[PDB]
Amino acid sequence: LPITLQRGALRLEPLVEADIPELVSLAEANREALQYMDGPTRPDWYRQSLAEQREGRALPLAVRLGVQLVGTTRFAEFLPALPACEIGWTWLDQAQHGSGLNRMIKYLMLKHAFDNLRMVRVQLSTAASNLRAQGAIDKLGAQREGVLRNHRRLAGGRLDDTFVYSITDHEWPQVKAALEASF
Amino acid sequence: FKPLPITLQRGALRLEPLVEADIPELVSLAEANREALQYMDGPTRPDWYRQSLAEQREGRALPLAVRLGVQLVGTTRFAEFLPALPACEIGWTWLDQAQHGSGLNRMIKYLMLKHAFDNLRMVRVQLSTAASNLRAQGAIDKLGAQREGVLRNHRRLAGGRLDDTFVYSITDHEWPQVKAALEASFT
Ligand SMILES: CC(C)(COP(=O)(O)OP(=O)(O)OC[C@H]1O[C@@H](n2cnc3c(N)ncnc32)[C@H](O)[C@@H]1OP(=O)(O)O)[C@@H](O)C(=O)NCCC(=O)NCCS
Ligand SMILES: CC(C)(COP(=O)(O)OP(=O)(O)OC[C@H]1O[C@@H](n2cnc3c(N)ncnc32)[C@H](O)[C@@H]1OP(=O)(O)O)[C@@H](O)C(=O)NCCC(=O)NCCS
Repeated sequence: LPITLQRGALRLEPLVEADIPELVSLAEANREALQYMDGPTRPDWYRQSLAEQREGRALPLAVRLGVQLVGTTRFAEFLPALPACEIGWTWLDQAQHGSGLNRMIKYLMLKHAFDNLRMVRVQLSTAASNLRAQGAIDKLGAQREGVLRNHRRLAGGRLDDTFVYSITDHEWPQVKAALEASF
Repeated sequence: FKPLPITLQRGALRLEPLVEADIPELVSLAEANREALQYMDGPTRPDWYRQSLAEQREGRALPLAVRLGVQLVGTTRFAEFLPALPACEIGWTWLDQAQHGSGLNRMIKYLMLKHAFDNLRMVRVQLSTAASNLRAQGAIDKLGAQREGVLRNHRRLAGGRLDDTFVYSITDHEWPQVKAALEASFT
């Protein structure tokens, strides 16, 4: 079920059709930053996430900081029987990199997955080539679970492997603690 | 990317698209094999089968009935399509116990892999099973798939226990050697 997540001027709100033109314009200005992701520069990647939201299979979000739309992120790949999900499909306008915005977003999202939704597992994933997102996943305290070969494309169409990580419900108290103490 | 509902065949073996008509018969057979199926979540209830047909109605699965001449002997599936690649998983396989150790599992994956790589032009086929499911890990190892990771709290077993998942793959580059080995094991 759709949620708005907020801390002060930071709002994560369900993605809507009206957000798409601006996200595509914002992604063009960040074209090079988005090089390890396939889709975010095209409307179909956003429309796909809203299709899935309708089918109860994703919760995509618009990231707003004050008045300004600064990116997007998503819960998806639900495993209802566990429950489990993945958090990802995140990009942020590059003025926000290094700011702590990503850590805060991930803290609000994990806190929802574990404290409210009762997830037993949360997966995070990124391209083998994406050294920045890897560092950022590390900093969360997610543990690497695997390397999936020939599992993705980069923005220019090149094939890449995926690094897969997770946080389990047992690890979450210490993950929560560690993040909160970095604020 | 549009995988269509194909029949695969080798001699008296056919893999034919699963239909609703198959499900009563599959459910009774799985019940007969209840304990062999204990590492899988759901194959003894009709809903597991309709869920696959529903996914198929969406272009998200290709569920299959396994037949030896006219005998129904189990089920298997292509699913988790990654259209941009293209890639999929081959899985959700169970055979009747009389066929355990007959080489039927291997011939089934051989037909499926040939179709994935040779017809659908996939760059990756994934296989996965419970961390507890040693026999399946053996058959996967035997196919020539390389283990890629262990995913924690990633599944439930037949009685609802949480288990991890071992994840494997065969890439398009490994396929020829895998094919060669499979072909040699049959012949
Ligand atoms: C992935 C993303 C959301 C992470 O947010 P971020 O604010 O940049 O992340 P952080 O700065 O908090 O963490 C990145 C860490 O990796 C390290 N790092 C940054 N660039 C690096 C590089 N090229 N090589 C190795 N390490 C690098 C940094 O040192 C930093 O850690 P530090 O604080 O100890 O120095 C963001 O960078 C982004 O939107 N990228 C563009 C789109 C994308 O690739 N999406 C991610 C796919 S999941
Ligand atoms: C999984 C299944 C389809 C495999 O077919 P199979 O005929 O049983 O497999 P094979 O005999 O070809 O391979 C089993 C391999 O596991 C290993 N092995 C055999 N028995 C084992 C055991 N009980 N414990 C650990 N390893 C074992 C060996 O490598 C063996 O190969 P071998 O012929 O060299 O001895 C079948 O067991 C089945 O339908 N099981 C129930 C459903 C299920 O668990 N689904 C699998 C989901 S991926």
